[PDB]
Amino acid sequence: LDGPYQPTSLNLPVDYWMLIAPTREGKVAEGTNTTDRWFACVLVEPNVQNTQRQYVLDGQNVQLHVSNDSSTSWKFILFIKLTPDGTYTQYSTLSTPHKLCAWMKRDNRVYWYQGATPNASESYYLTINNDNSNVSSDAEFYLIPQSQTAMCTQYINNGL
Ligand SMILES: CC(=O)N[C@H]1[C@@H](O[C@H]2[C@@H](O)[C@@H](CO)O[C@H](O)[C@@H]2O[C@@H]2O[C@@H](C)[C@@H](O)[C@@H](O)[C@@H]2O)O[C@H](CO)[C@H](O)[C@@H]1O
Repeated sequence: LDGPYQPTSLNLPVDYWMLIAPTREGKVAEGTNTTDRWFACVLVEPNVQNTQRQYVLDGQNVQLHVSNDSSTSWKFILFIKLTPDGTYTQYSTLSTPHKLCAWMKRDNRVYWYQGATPNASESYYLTINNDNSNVSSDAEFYLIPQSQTAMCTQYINNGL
């Protein structure tokens, strides 16, 4: 567990989980290959009835629909658009009272933990084909090597 790192932008090295620790509901982080994937994760607090919320994604205000029917778990939602003028679309969610999410660049992909703790797992990915894909995090984060995926899984499901 290398960190915390302060919010920043980076060419996230391949084969590291970026375990992100946001402070509260809102945008958490964005990333892109600049070609055909612009992705973002947002965090929704417990007890949110279906609604639109405004996020600044790719520099622009976007109204996205969110909900969280848990009274204890936060919900991370992973949104992806495929072109600059496209639509950010929900692909995956992670429900967790421990407030942590993680993604990793590996195998020409970005892997992402999804499901509901305490058996969330790294079962979603998108294809990026760009090992220099850039990530900008508004939150503190940690780096965990892929060799220690089992530990990242432990932290996702139980906190630090
Ligand atoms: C958004 C993105 O980059 N998608 C890739 C991705 O899509 C896969 C992947 O998300 C896995 C994760 O478990 O789930 C599916 O296999 C998904 O496949 C895509 O979506 C489904 C609904 C089908 O329409 C399928 O034909 C489609 O490929 O990886 C694939 C390669 O496996 C592509 O690279 C997508 O663009």
